[PDB]
Amino acid sequence: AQNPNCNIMIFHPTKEEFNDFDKYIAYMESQGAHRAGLAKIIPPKEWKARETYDNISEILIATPLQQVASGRAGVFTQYHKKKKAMTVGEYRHLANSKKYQTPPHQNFEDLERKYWKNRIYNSPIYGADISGSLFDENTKQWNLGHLGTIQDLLEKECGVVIEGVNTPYLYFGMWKTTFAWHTEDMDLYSINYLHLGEPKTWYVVPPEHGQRLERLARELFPGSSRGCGAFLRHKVALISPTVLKENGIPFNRITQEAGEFMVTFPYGYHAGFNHGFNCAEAINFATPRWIDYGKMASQCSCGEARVTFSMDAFVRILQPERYDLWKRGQD
Ligand SMILES: O=C(O)CNC(=O)C(=O)O
Ligand SMILES: [Mg+2]
Ligand code: NI
Ligand SMILES: [Zn+2]
Repeated sequence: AQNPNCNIMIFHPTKEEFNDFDKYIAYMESQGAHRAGLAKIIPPKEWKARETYDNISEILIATPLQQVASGRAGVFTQYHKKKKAMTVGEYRHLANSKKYQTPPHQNFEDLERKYWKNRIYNSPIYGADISGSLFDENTKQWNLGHLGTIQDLLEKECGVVIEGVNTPYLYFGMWKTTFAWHTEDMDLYSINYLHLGEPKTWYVVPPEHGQRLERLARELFPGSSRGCGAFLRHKVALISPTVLKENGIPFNRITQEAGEFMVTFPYGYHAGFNHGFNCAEAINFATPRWIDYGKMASQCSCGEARVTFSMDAFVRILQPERYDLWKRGQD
């Protein structure tokens, strides 16, 4: 069995290997990359996502989210308070302000210590989940707006044509902006490209151990667990690496820098934080190996998780027993 300790693997494809996205995902899996839940892909030196980032300041962040925490430093939830719209240029200036800027630090490890010590005492503002793309249309390799669609994958594997579309999302971050512990909708893959700016630190639980994280989460968030049998679908709970180590939960960590891709694999729980002003792009995708994970994915039916139009068909076709109850949650 390849990668039996479930370590995060880093890949350096050549330009020729960067042509065929599906084939390279399958290659990475042949080497055991999925066992970690997360892999890093460093593009060939010949490649670029676009020519420059000099002209992005007029993108609008219609609903910036202030991430307010509650709890203790290592075990907290966050809620998203909606703020007034601002441009990417306005948001960058805000991120760099004395109130929000990254503190002085020695190295990524020192910053990570500072994050876990101090996150809860601040409320950073995240421009998340903005439909759009920063890939140039002429970038033909690993262009996250030109991937094969999940609807087309389901149709190719299972024969059923379904409605829905699959487009990317932009994320504008600042120091302390946080992504809570989650798997993807329908336990899909994700791919995330860090276009610019400061790094993003990730934490990940191997898919084979995901239920260990869920059981800890039910213990640590006992009201939320009574409310919803899949409350990590709400994407609000944080658990620090120190707490995970104290409870014996297997995980790994890695820092993504600008110009690098990360892939999350089906049922790989992940969480993390931004080091400073940055912009990432991400999208879900599927492969043939995903189908079995999609059929087994948990679902939130309490009403909180409320998701995209395109998840309807995935539930309806892969999880017909759950469909009725899930859809009651969405209406
Ligand atoms: O970058 C972020 O805030 C969160 N991204 C992801 O969870 C992802 O790419 O799957
Ligand atoms: Mg612009
Ligand atoms: Ni994710
Ligand atoms: Zn729920």
